[PDB]
Amino acid sequence: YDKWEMERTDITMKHKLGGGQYGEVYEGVWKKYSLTVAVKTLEVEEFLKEAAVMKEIKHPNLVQLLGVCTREPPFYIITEFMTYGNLLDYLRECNRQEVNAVVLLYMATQISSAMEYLEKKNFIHRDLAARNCLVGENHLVKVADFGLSRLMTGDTYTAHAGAKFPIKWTAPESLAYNKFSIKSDVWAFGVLLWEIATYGMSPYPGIDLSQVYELLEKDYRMERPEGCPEKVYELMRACWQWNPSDRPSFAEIHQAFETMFQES
Amino acid sequence: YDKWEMERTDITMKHKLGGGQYGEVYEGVWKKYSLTVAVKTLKEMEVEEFLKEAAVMKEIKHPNLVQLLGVCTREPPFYIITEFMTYGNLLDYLRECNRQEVNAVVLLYMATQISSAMEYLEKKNFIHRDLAARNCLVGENHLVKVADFGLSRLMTGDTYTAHAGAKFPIKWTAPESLAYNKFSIKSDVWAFGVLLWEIATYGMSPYPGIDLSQVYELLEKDYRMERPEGCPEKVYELMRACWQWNPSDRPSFAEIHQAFETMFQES
Ligand SMILES: COc1ccc(OS(=O)(=O)F)cc1-c1c[nH]c2ncc(-c3cncc(C(=O)N(C)C)c3)cc12
Ligand SMILES: COc1ccc(OS(=O)(=O)F)cc1-c1c[nH]c2ncc(-c3cncc(C(=O)N(C)C)c3)cc12
Repeated sequence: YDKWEMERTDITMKHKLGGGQYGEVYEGVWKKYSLTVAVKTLEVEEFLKEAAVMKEIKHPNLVQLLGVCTREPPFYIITEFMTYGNLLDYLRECNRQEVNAVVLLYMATQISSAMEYLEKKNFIHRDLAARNCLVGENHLVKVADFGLSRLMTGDTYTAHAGAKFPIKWTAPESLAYNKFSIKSDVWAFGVLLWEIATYGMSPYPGIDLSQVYELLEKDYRMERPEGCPEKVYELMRACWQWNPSDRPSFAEIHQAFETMFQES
Repeated sequence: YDKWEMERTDITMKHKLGGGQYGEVYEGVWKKYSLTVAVKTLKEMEVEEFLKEAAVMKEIKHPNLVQLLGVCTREPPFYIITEFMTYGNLLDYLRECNRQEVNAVVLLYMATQISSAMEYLEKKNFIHRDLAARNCLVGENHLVKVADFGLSRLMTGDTYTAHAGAKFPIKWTAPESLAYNKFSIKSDVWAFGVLLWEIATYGMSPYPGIDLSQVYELLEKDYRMERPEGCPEKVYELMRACWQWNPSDRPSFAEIHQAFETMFQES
């Protein structure tokens, strides 16, 4: 924890990144290494808890923590900077000849690797979506990891009373009972697969949010996107099983995508 | 897992190979067979891409492509184990050889072997994308094999578009690749032409003294490297054919290999 502490003065703050969609997150420069970094600034105990979790996280496809300023306010969380920004904008703007089917498989394989790691370490993500995935050089993809929750005892994590979720990415049991688990992360992953497959289209386009839960209850599911391989869509549908115990594990998901990626 | 998986303990590592120019590649011993092998390991290339390269190598079977022997992919550190080519890379080999031994007939033999490998990749819908003397390896009696880590699956005749910001070895790179990041078996043919030039000059650097930033401009105006000293006109014609501006005007590797086999046999 102390090894993570840095002086705030080591960093030159720049502009807020991502058009402000992530709140107080700024592009910054670590002067010593001339290294571009991402800096989130400051809710205190939650903030410190999240920094503490990020200290324990070590995976090639999870955003890597570089430093922390938790001695005095303003508080800082310093992480690596992903040059190509968030996956949603990236998909929307890319050359699809370059970012073709094999690359889409590659992205899914990387993300599922990160989630398999979290699954094993008894963490849950709770905000898996393309907007929260980042892209680096050579189609490298990493998942943003501020907000991970640790499962202290059971498989299920209960969100704070009155918490609001992104409805279109949120599993039915999470919508209904504010219960989250690695299986609700698997549901969100299914939606993320749909985002990838459509090069960043909005899920359930044109559908009333008030109807989403009931539609899901009565077995409505997004149709296979144009050009999406049938095996990928099968995985998508598996992720969207109504009963969480019927959804595949991230280990299974990652194995399947790894196989498809390697055969491509 | 499959027949390819082996225990890490089957292998004893020695020193890093090739002066480190190929990264984390080591000479090693497969203890069971007292066999010297080459081992590529992963310290920190993305993992999934590494594993995919191993997967592709499992499918490769040709006398002039480096043969995969085994793989360690259960747990880190990951290994790709292949046969070891005693004389190292073709570039240094050509530079350091006794040219009375590595004479004209041997140069033809080398081109024939390499073109055989590329004809095989062409048939099997793979592209190499980094053909050059530095990526060919030499064994006893002038045996040559093409290094095949990095192969990509691509239906022969289709185009692969490289990632934005990718940096290429400019002097080996086809004009459509330089300009538009487009690669195909035909860009491999272009690079093969440059490799032929490397062979004919015994490992000279191509486009000597020419500013890299101008190479593309020159190629546009139909500048091409001159015939190397001692290079037979037929071989130079093949070279020039490999460097046609339009990829579809370049010969196939089947055609190239047939031409070299004929020349080697007529020697
Ligand atoms: C979703 O990305 C993040 C969300 C929260 C966050 O706070 S944390 O430090 O406590 F984790 C950090 C990030 C984040 C870590 N590294 C990052 N690298 C790049 C970006 C980013 C996302 N979207 C757009 C931009 C951008 O404006 N450019 C690339 C120009 C940049 C965003 C991040
Ligand atoms: C281009 O050579 C390789 C590159 C990558 C690689 O990884 S892997 O996934 O395909 F295994 C393996 C090789 C490789 C396979 N067999 C080989 N045999 C010899 C050499 C080599 C190249 N250059 C110099 C040396 C050397 O230092 N000596 C022979 C002393 C040895 C290099 C190799």
